[PDB]
Formats: sequence, structure tokens, C-alpha cells
Amino acid sequence: AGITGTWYNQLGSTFIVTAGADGALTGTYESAVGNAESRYVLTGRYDSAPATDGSGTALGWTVAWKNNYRNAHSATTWSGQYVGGAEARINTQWLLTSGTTEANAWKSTLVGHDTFTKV
Amino acid sequence: AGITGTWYNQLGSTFIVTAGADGALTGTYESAVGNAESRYVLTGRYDSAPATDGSGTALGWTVAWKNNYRNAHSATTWSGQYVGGAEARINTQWLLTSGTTEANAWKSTLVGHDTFTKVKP
Amino acid sequence: GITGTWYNQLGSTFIVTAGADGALTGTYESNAESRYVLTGRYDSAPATDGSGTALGWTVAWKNNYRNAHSATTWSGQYVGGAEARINTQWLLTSGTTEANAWKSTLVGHDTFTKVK
Amino acid sequence: GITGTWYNQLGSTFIVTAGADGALTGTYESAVGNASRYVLTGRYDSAPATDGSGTALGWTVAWKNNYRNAHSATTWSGQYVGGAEARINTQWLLTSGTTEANAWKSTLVGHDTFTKVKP
Repeated sequence: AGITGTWYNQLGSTFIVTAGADGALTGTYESAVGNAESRYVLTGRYDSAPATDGSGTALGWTVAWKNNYRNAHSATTWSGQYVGGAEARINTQWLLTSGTTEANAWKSTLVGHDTFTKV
Repeated sequence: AGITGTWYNQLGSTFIVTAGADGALTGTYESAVGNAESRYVLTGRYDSAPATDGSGTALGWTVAWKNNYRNAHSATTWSGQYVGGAEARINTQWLLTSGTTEANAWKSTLVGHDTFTKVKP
Repeated sequence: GITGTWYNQLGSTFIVTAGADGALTGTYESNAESRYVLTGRYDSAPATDGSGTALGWTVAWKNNYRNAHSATTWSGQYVGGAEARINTQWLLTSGTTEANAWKSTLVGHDTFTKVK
Repeated sequence: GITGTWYNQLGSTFIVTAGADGALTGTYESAVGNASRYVLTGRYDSAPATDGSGTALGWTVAWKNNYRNAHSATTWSGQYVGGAEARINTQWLLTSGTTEANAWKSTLVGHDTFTKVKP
């Protein structure tokens, strides 16, 4: 599958993921420094039988920004595709929703994009 | 009362979820739309210690659209918050990315919004 | 069917003229201090098979009184009939430094109706 | 500033004029999709902050001209960042006209970055 291992985004974040035989993604999302206070559980899913026509492999995962040290009362989901090869990539778009009151719900969700590489 | 239970979105999809003590979301999703049949595995995360100021509970989950029956070569993530009340609700926005070639990647991702209630609309 | 006054789910008012050349022009009120210019485009020759009419518009949140240094775009479709609607999703980008650009853009949805 | 000819990462051409009143006007030529030139209109912050922040802006293209009509429209929302290599960084939504039953799949999302040099 080529997904299991450590990936790095464009802004100094790191995630270590295991892609299970059944389609499970499990691992940890952290900062470049990697101190315990920056590490969070991740969990998601991927297509364990992708097409063989040159298409990427669809996948997604979630991090809720609570660990044993802090809690931002928020969660990010990344949705994207893995592309293999010597320059392997995971290309994603993300949604970051914070817990808000109803009056503030209109501004609860940020959107962006992350590109992950193995180096 | 809480996240654990059976939920339905505005189109009649069925979201059966368990919120574990450790922050884990597990369960199954059955889609009323798209290249989908029967139940699919979901996993996700939620804030197990939300704020006490009246804010909702942040969460998210993923379905890869492969099961024993079909494989759409795609995955949806829902990102949102649970809001408790007399009519409990989970308000989400979602991204649905298909596996594509590089030339087609620009059109790989749909976006929308789903609202879930424990009462079927 | 697009020209006129529209109201979203949260008390904003959208006053628009749909011109023959595909232009959308008008004002968005989120009174004078709360009124902002809007411009956009719409499909002036939509299908007649039950499909909606695609459209989009932008408001930059500056007027003669205030400036939030931000802009919202709404992308969606007009649906005519007895309960006509404009169903949209939106992106709100603020001007930021590069270090804060990752959190520059909010996303959401607005539904507009011809009655409050 | 914003006025000029820009190119996205896929080779589309964005010819824009930023007027004194906050107006954006011009033409867009897409290197992608069911698309020659199309009219665009939008708005920008004509008095940005003076603290190093970018200039917020957005614009719309309806994909109808004298030669094709895709029954769809794209909005780009983003900010202009000046400097040695000026750049406009955007996220976009592309909505097609659909029936109600197909409305759930009416909107595509992505991100475009524009420079004054072709990719």
C-alpha cells in the first residue's frame, strides 16, 4: 500500500501511520519537535483495493486536538489521496471544526490543504 | 443522551456510532446517495472533555467507500460538532475525495454539509 | 427569478439585480454602516430540465465606515418555484501574515429565501 | 499590485483590473474543465492593513460564453501577497446546476495559487 510510515507536511507537522490490511489507518499526529505535549491520536480509513489504472488511493483521517496535556476543543479531518512512487505524496484538503455556541457556529470551521511527503 | 446512538442525515443516510471513553468513534455508515450499498466501516475521533461554556463537542470521522459489495475508490470525511438539547444534532461539513489520475485531480473532491438528528427527518 | 431581495437563515439581507449579460450587482447587509457592495456572475441561459441556475458572488467587507480586511464568496444555485431558494456554500478569507495563512479561511453554507 | 496578468499552477490565465472602488474586473481562461475567455467580476479590500498582512479578495466566473455553456460557476476566495514574487493564494468552489436529487454532488472544492509567471 505504501502508506505505512512517517509523513511530513509543508509546515513542520509529522504523522506516523499504520495502514492495516482491512482499510484501517491508526497512528499519531505531532509537531516537528515531537514533544509529548504536541502528540495526538489519529484514526481513519483508506481504500485497501485501489484501482490499477494509475489513479491514487483515496483516504481520510481525523485528529481531535485533545491529549493528556491540553485540549483545544476542536478536530481536523483530512480528505485526500495517496500517490506512490519515488516521490510519493499524500495530497489532502482539511476541515478544522471548533466546538462553539450556536451564535458562533457560523465561524466554527476552517478549511485548507496539506501536502505530505516521506522526506 | 450523548454522541453514541443511531443518527440520520437530511437525506436519510444512517450513521450508527459509539463514542468511547478514550475519544474514539467507531461504527457503520449507510449512504442514501452515490455509489454505495449496505453498511461501511467508519472510524473517527471526538473531544471527550468538551468545554463547559455552552459550546458543542468537536468531532470527525471517515468512511472509505469499500465493503464486501462495492468499491467506489473514494472516501468521505465529516468534520463538525455535536450540540445537545431537546433535539440533539450533529452539524457537519464534509469532503469526498475520489482516487484519480493527476490530470483529473483538480476535480477529485466534492464538498457539502450534513446535519444529523436522532429522529429520522 | 434572481433579481430582488433575499434573506438568509441568520438575518442577513441580499439585494441583487441579475443583468441580461450575466452580471450580479447589488448590496449585502449583514443600516448604512452594515451595507456592502456585492458583485458576481450567473448562468444567463440555464437548462430547462429541472436543474438549478449556477451563480456566485463576492463581498469585500469594507465600506465607508468599517473594514474587516476580509472577503466572502458564495457559490451556489438558484432554484425557482413556489418556495424559491438560493442554496450556497461560502468561503471567507481574511488578510493575514504568511505565518497565520493556514487559518485564513472559514467555510460554511447559507440558504436564501424570498421571505424572511 | 493586483492589476495584471496571472497564471495558476495548471496554466489558466487570469487577467484582472483592480479599480479604485474595490472592483475586480477582467477575463479568465481555464486550462481545465468544460471551458476560450470568460467574464469575471469580484471585489477586493482597497485599504488593506499596514502590518504585513495580505489583501483579501474574491471573484466569480460563470462558465458561459459565446461558444460553450457548462451550466456552472466557480468562486475563488483568497488573498494577494506582495513582494519579490507576488502571489494570489486561493481556495475555490465550483457549483454546477443540478436537480434537487443530485444537489449533494453539485460542488467541487480545490485550491489555486497564481503568479505572474507561467508554471
